[PDB]
Amino acid sequence: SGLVPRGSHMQKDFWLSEIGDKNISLGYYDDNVAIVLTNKTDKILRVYSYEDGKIRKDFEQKEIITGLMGDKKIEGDLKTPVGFYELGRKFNPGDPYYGPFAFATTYPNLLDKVQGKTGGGIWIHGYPLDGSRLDEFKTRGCIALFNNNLEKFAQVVQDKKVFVMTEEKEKIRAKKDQIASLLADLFTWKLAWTNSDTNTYLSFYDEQEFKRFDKMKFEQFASMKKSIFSRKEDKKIKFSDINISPYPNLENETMYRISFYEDYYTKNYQFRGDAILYVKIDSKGKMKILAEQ
Repeated sequence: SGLVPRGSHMQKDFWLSEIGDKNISLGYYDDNVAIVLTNKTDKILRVYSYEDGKIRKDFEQKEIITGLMGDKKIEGDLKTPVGFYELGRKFNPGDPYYGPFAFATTYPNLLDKVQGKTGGGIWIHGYPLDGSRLDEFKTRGCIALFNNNLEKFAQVVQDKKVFVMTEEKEKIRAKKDQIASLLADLFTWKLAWTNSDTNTYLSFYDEQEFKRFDKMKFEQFASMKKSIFSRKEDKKIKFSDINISPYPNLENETMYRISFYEDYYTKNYQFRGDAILYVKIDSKGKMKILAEQ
């Protein structure tokens, strides 16, 4: 219903209507964003601008140099990470090996961290100013663009909210039905949290794989939440600025990142800040949280 009755946000049909005819193939965003899409097999990096569901290709370079194939696990495996990240601002690393400037991705992200991954320093940068050769072993997992393309890259990403989407081989795209059901699940989860409905709340977490820190056990989490939720205090929780993105992976899972602003009120405790769920869609089409900020 276009009147948006109470509970609409928990309804897949509402989100399908809201997405409408938007191109959500690289995500469904509440902000204008840019998406740096790299495919490690094709050696193509593109930047797409997303404005209210209109996609425009603003940058493309073929024959890029990425790091090694396979998803990054540790510092020094030289792999370029697969997944969904963000891009920081142009900076000067102070080393001409990286070309004229560089841009830092956010590897390791929370999901990486709770999975016990290590490493860092996954940047997009250029080629050594001495003209020496690069190859997939020399970038240490970074992505190298031609130095004569970097000014245009810098211009396209400047002053924007910029995400990093790195595929291994398969072309990964979001689907309208998946985004809509994930958003329905997101607000169903919010309702369980609001109502301190512990069993429903916990059912949105992957009992097998969800972790808040390396090697956490799920009962440590469930037991803590059962205790906390037994207080049944009145809660008011608001989600906003929702940016939901397909999450390439090599686990044969359908994964998404759901980033949103969280605004939480109780009488004695309030917080607000940037939140993130890293989730899979399980075999039944249900959201299963793998990592939560």
